[PDB]
Amino acid sequence: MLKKKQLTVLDLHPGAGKTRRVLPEIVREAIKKRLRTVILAPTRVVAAEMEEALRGLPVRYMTTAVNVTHSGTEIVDLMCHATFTSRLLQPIRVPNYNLNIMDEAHFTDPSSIAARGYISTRVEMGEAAAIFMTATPPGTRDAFPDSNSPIMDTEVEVPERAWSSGFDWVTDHSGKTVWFVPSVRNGNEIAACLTKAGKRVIQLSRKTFETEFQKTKNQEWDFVITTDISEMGANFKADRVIDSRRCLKPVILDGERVILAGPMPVTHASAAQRRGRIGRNPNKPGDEYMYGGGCAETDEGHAHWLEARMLLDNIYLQDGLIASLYRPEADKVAAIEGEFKLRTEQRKTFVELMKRGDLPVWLAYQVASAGITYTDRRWCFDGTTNNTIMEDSVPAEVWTKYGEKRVLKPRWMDARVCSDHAALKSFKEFAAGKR
Ligand SMILES: CC(=O)c1cccc(NC(=O)N2CCOCC2)c1
Repeated sequence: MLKKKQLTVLDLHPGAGKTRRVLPEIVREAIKKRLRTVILAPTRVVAAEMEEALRGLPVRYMTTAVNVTHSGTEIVDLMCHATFTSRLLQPIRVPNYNLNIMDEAHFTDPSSIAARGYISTRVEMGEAAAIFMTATPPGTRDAFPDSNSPIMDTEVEVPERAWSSGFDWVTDHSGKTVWFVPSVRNGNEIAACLTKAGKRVIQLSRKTFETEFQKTKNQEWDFVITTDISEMGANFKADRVIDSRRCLKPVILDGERVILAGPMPVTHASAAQRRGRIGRNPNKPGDEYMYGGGCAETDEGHAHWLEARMLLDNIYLQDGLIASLYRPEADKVAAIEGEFKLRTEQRKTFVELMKRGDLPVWLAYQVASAGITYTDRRWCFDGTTNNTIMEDSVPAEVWTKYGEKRVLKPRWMDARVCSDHAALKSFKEFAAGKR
């Protein structure tokens, strides 16, 4: 695998040992061959699991998720997918790694897609080797891959709202269930219904994942209600997955606004990763996968691939050259390589709106490309009446940095800034000048 100009897809089935058995063998061989190596974890939770798998090997943990005193002599670096892309975008030297290892390489967040595009372009240039570790590479069509033990697959109507009757099988179960929902708001309603029925529920989403995931180890629970973030190498001691088989799709309308379309079917890759949370113990056959819909290739036209192009257009590669998306995922967007390349000061603004502003890539791009500076929040208030953000069926209001109460009416509307109470709270703080 370790030869320059090689990209290997390590596509062993979920639970086959890619992280705990194969990765340490790859790292030992890379160190023997003096390959400057990066290992990319999708989440801080996976970063910590990797430290355990790699313990004693000379690896530099570029993450506060691990508390280890480093020698200063490591040639292997470990960081999150997002950290890799972030450092490429910033005016910081990222080593030209000889070997690029991406764990949970199916991750479809924009920074992960961009990282794959940059890495696969360096490999195509003859500059580097790469290993993408995933059971479900891009365009996989198999929702039911092999497992460590047999899975009971059942197509069944799955509730997406509170229920009073007609789903006894949900609550009649005595084991532990991981339940994939399409949104935080949908999980909140199901979680409340289960809580009312006497169940112990933990909810996981991107913003809460590290903190709340620890509760799955520290407390007894009956259900984990999770969004798609638990597709990325989250492991549970569970005997059932309930899968809505639904997700939200960010869609850019008319180059002008982003909506969260759906819920709509998941991809085959997502369905396989959701299912792959169970059947992992060869000694515990008959784990259950209850699924409530079909699969479809809903990554086609999904904003994350256009956002990945916005990131890659703003990463230096060589002179004016621009990294391509990884070939198998390159048709998911209609985009011209370089169309989103920003001049130096607008690029800095773009980066800060993502890094400090915590804005979605698309929205950060609209603001930066309009020639607005990072601290200028006038655009949060001067949109059309139809861009009014609503909070409990009334227009959201904030005090501006000038001390004026105004309706939140952003010039560019991206549904991700108000997808749930926590998102809208964060965006209100942004509009107010509080970060
Ligand atoms: C984003 C982030 O957390 C980050 C970013 C850059 C560097 C590091 N830390 C290191 O380079 N390590 C670990 C600490 O002490 C020895 C060297 C962490």
